Amino acid sequence: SVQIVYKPVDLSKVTSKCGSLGNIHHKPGGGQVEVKSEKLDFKDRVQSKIGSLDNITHVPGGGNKKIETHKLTF
Amino acid sequence: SVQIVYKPVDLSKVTSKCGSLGNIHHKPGGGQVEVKSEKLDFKDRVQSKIGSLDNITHVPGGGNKKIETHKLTF
Amino acid sequence: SVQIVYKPVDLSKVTSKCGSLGNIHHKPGGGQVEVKSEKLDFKDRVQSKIGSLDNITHVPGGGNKKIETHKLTF
Amino acid sequence: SVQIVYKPVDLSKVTSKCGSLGNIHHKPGGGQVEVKSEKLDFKDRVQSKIGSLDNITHVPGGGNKKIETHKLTF
Amino acid sequence: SVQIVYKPVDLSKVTSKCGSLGNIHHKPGGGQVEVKSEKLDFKDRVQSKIGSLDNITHVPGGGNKKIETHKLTF
Amino acid sequence: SVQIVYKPVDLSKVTSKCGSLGNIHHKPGGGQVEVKSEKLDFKDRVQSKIGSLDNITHVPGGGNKKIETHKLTF
Repeated sequence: SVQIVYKPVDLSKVTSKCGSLGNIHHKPGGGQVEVKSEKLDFKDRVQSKIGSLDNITHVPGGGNKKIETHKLTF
Repeated sequence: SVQIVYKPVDLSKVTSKCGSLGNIHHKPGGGQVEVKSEKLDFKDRVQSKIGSLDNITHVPGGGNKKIETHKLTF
Repeated sequence: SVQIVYKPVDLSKVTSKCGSLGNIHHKPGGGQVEVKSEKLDFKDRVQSKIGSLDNITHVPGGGNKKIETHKLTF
Repeated sequence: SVQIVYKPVDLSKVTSKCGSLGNIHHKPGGGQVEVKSEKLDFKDRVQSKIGSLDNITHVPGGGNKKIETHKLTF
Repeated sequence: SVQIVYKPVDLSKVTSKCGSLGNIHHKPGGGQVEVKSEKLDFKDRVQSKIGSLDNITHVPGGGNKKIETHKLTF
Repeated sequence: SVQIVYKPVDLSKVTSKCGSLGNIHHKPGGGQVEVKSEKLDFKDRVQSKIGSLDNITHVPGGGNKKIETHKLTF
């Protein structure tokens, strides 16, 4: 006979406590771009991007993360 | 017989306490770009990216992470 | 007869405490780029990147990490 | 008096047996070419061929040639 | 008086047996080429070929040639 | 008086047996060729070839050649 009994337990206090968050990006950017091309002749899937500025700003008022995974296999 | 009994137990406090925060990027950037290209002849999948300022500003008011995993196998 | 009894127990306080955080990046960047290119003939998958200020800024108000893993196998 | 009697026989079994016969040509790459030729001044007959990638792929389910030759002469 | 009585015989079993016969060519890269030729001045018949990758793949399920020759002569 | 009676016989078994027969050519490389040439002044018949990678892959499920020759002569 085979038996499995499986009971994972968590009590977690994953937290943050911020008294005053803040962020500024003051007068960023600038810069010319040129791209010039001839007979580029791609033979499979392409992606491009072009530009003076990219600005991924990501500012959570607390941004905590919890990740878990339970498996079993006979 | 094959008995298995499995119980993980966690009590956790995973925290950040932060009396103030701040983040200033001030006049970042500038810079010209040129790309000149000829007879390039790519033969599998391409990604390109071209540009003067690429800012990425990830700034949580606490950004704590808990990552866990449980397995079993025969 | 086989028996396994498996009980890991944790009480943890993985934490941080900051009186006042702060970050400044002040007038960063500048710098021309040129990429002239000719007769390159790439036979397989390509990533290119070109640019004048590539700023990944990552500033959590405490950024604690806990990483955990439980196994069993026959 | 002269006579020729010529009575050849051949009964030969000439065979092959196979299973899962095949080919693969995953991504033949060829390449870039250039033929900046000048003042070549050919005084007699020419044949030419130019290209990135030239292929022959020949796959008979048996190539079992039987080839013969017979003569008589005074 | 003269006579010839020529009576050759052949019974030959010629065979092969196979299973899972095959090929792989996987990403044959070839290459860049260049033929900057000048004033070549050929006084007689020419044949030429240029190119990055040249391939012959040849895969008979059997190649079992039987080849013969017979003569007679006064 | 003359006579020739000529009675050759052949009974030959000629075989091969195989399993999982085949070839692999994984990433053949070739190269960055160049043939700059000048004032060559050929006085005679020519044949030429140029390229980065030249391949033959010949893979019979059997190669079992039987090759023969017969004569008669006064």
